[PDB]
Formats: sequence, C-alpha cells, structure tokens
Amino acid sequence: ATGDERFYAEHLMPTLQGLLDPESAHRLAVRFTSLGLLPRARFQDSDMLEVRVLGHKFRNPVGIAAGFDKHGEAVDGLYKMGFGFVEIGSVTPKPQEGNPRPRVFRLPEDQAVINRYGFNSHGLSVVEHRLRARQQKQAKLTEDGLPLGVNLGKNKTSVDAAEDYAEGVRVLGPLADYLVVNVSSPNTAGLRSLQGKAELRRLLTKVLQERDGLRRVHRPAVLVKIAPDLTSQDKEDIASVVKELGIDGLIVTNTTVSRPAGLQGALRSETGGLSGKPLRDLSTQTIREMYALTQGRVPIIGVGGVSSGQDALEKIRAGASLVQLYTALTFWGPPVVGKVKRELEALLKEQGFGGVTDAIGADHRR
Ligand SMILES: Cc1cc2nc3c(=O)[nH]c(=O)nc-3n(C[C@H](O)[C@H](O)[C@H](O)COP(=O)(O)O)c2cc1C
Ligand SMILES: COC(=O)/C(C)=C/CC/C(C)=C/Cc1c(O)c(Cl)c(C)c(C=O)c1O
Ligand SMILES: O=C(O)c1cc(=O)[nH]c(=O)[nH]1
Repeated sequence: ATGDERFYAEHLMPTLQGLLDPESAHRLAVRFTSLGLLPRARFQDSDMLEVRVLGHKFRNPVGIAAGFDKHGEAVDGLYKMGFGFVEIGSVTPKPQEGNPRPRVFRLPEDQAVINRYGFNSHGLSVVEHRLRARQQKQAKLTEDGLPLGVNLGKNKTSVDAAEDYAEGVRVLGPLADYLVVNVSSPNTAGLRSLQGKAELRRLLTKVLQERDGLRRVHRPAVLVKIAPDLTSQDKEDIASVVKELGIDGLIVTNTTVSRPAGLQGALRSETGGLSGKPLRDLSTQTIREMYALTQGRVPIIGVGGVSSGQDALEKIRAGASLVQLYTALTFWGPPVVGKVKRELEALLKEQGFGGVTDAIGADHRR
C-alpha cells in the first residue's frame, strides 16, 4: 500500500467531508478532476488486466460508474486517475434541474451513500458539444484501450420514454463506444417499470433500430442498466428480451431502494438509491443470476460496492467482464483506483488465473 492511499483515506477525504456538504463535495471532486488536481497514478497496467469485450480493448477492467460525471466535464481527468474506461451521464434530452437540495447523503458508518438527484442534467445538446470538442482525442484514447460510455436517461415531464432514449441514441450514440439504456434509476417516477418485459421489448427494439441507423464508425454497443431490486420474474424476462433482441450487454446494478438490516447511518431512512458497501453483495448476486440466465454469452459490467481488488474479483468470478465503482471514490479518493487494480492483479495471480479474461464467470465452472 502507498502513502497517498493512506493519506487520502485516513486524513484528507474524511477531513474534507467533515467540512463540505455532500453535493458541494461532489461538485468539488468534479472540478478537481477536470483541473487534474489529482495524485500520481503510479500503477502501470499489466497485460493481465486487459479485457476485449463490446467490440473494444479495455486496458484495465475498472471503470467509473455513471453519476460522477453526469455532464461529461471530467472525462480526461478520470482517465488520468487510472480508470480503464469512463461512463458519463445519465444525460436527459432537455436540460433539467433534478430534485431540490439536499438530495445526496453520506452514511459514513456504512461506507454508503443515498442519493435522489433525479437526473439533474445539462441535456443532450450541451453534452454533445462538450464531447465533440474532444472527439478525436477520444478516438485515440479508445484505440489505446480507454473506451467511453454514455448513459442515457429520460426527462421528468416527457410523454414518450422510448422517444427520449431514441433521441439520446441519435445525438450521443455517434460519440460513444457504448450506450447505456438506464431503466433503473430509483429517482424518476415510473422509470423502473420500463424493466418490465413488454415495455422493455418495445423500448429496446426502438433503441436498437436507431443505433443500427448510425454510420459504422459511429455505431456504439447498447447495454441495459438494471436495478438490484428485481424479482426473479423480472430478471428472467430481461434475460429473455436481451437474447431475443441481441442487446450487447448489461450493467448490473444501479442503486438499491432496499434498506438492508444493519445500516447505522443517521440518514438511512432518507428517500433515494443506496450505494456502497451495503449494496455490494446484492449486486454480486444479481450479476451471478444474470450471467446464468444469459448462458455467459452477454457481457456484464458489474457495479455496486466495489472498493477493493477482492470486491472486483468477486464480481468478475460471478460473471462480470468489467467492473465500475463510484461510492468508493467518494470515501477514499483517487488512490482507490490504483489500489483496486493492484489488489486485483495480485489476487488473479494467487488464484491461478492467467488474466482477467480467464476469471470471468469462473465461479460458474467450479
Ligand atoms: C450520487 C450518485 C449519482 C448517481 N447517478 C447515476 C446516474 O445518473 N445514472 C446511473 O445510471 N447511475 C447512477 N448512479 C449509480 C452508480 O452508477 C452505481 O450504479 C451505483 O452507485 C453502485 O455503485 P457504487 O456502489 O460503486 O457507487 C449514481 C450513484 C450515486 C451514488
Ligand atoms: C477527485 O476529488 C478529490 O480528489 C478530492 C480531494 C475532492 C474533495 C471533495 C470531496 C471530499 C469529495 C468526496 C465526495 C463526497 O463526499 C460525496 Cl458525498 C460525493 C457524492 C462525491 C461524488 O463524487 C464525492 O466526491
Ligand atoms: O440521478 C439520479 O438520481 C440517479 C440516477 C440513477 O440512475 N441512479 C441513482 O442512484 N441516482
């Protein structure tokens, strides 16, 4: 372990969190990232960490989850942190404010966060222009194993959900290596009902048609991001639709509306999605289920409570080809990225895997 890891985790981050309200801290973190006010990412990615999936090379399998850089303001700073891929968003078609403040809450005793942002978004046009300003820089990054994902949401007041996602595909699809159809935010009324079989098939047919209409060089993979709170029936239905339509992958999972027994944080009963440690194993089990239901043939990006190499490898062994983290960054700061990667490499060696690829879904073959 490094001096920076300890300094950030034990001193700098908790001291600053003591001084800054959650959303102010989030805004400052985005600003610091965009400005490159970041510690040295000392860890060099080994060949063992490379993954080929979704029509792309990923230099390492650790990405930043959606919701950190909602508006595509900090993409390059996120690569400088050592993330193998960056996901921005969620982005809505029209700009919208989201919910009133406060709308993000720390649960320090649980290493968790609850948020009810409600898709605060600069909107498609602003994000489009932001991504266009660095489009060729991104093309080079992608070629060098550092892909970009764009996560799409829907406006609060929109009368046609499928048309919102279609607009996102048309506007940001040409700027993305992959798109995410986010049907799992707990903070937009009626959104999670789009995970239902009939609604999902209709929505995804339209999304895929719009994607297929993009020029070849500008044609992204399409993934669906799902909740950790689905019934067994819901999961069976999603797997069926994914296979029927040839959806490129799944992101598993969004935040939970559950409140696991044992939460200690004073703010545990705030409305919103819960992330971090209490979500971890619920998310891992959802990855495990979805991998089995799709016969290991559908790439999964595993997300929820990853804060160590062990957390990452558990999701990989459960069936994730790639992982993301967010809440761990909020507690431990930028050095957490190198920590996860270093620990993951060590564990892969210890468990006799030649690399990440060999470990994907390994628990299912035990
Ligand atoms: C403050 C906050 C905002 C988020 N915003 C989004 C979002 O806009 N779109 C999305 O798909 N997921 C969003 N998420 C969910 C994360 O992408 C991720 O699925 C979830 O937090 C679990 O990972 P973690 O435990 O590493 O944070 C957000 C999470 C947090 C904590
Ligand atoms: C990348 O940011 C940094 O390196 C530093 C030192 C940021 C200072 C502000 C800070 C202590 C942020 C921690 C924090 C938070 O405390 C909370 Cl609650 C959230 C939601 C986020 C979202 O990114 C978050 O980053
Ligand atoms: O904007 C939000 O509230 C949000 C979206 C999402 O998909 N997940 C989440 O936890 N929050």
